[PDB]
Amino acid sequence: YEEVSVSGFEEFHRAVEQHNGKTIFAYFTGSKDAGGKSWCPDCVQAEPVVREGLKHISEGCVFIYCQVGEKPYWKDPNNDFRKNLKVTAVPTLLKYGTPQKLVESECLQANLVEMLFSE
Repeated sequence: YEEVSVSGFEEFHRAVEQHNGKTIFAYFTGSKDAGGKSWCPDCVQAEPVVREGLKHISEGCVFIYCQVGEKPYWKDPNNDFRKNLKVTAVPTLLKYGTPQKLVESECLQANLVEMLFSE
């Protein structure tokens, strides 16, 4: 699998367009500041679980690690992630273009994560 790391909606949209013909999995998480501090506790706890699940991904897939921005931006009800992708909580693990998605505490359960990356 090939990983792509992006920050913000613009970069995300760009990344998906360049892989329009591949199975895409996207992980939406809070951004870390210059100091490396994360405002989303659940995101910090879930990342290692999601990445461990990557060992189960089927060949030929794409994984997009997406930092959505700072807390004030995420809280804005009009931000692009909420309005365009219907992502209303972080962390969120989504199989792009499909209904399969895991949210918040679901991202901490290895079984659920594995089942999403499997097929």
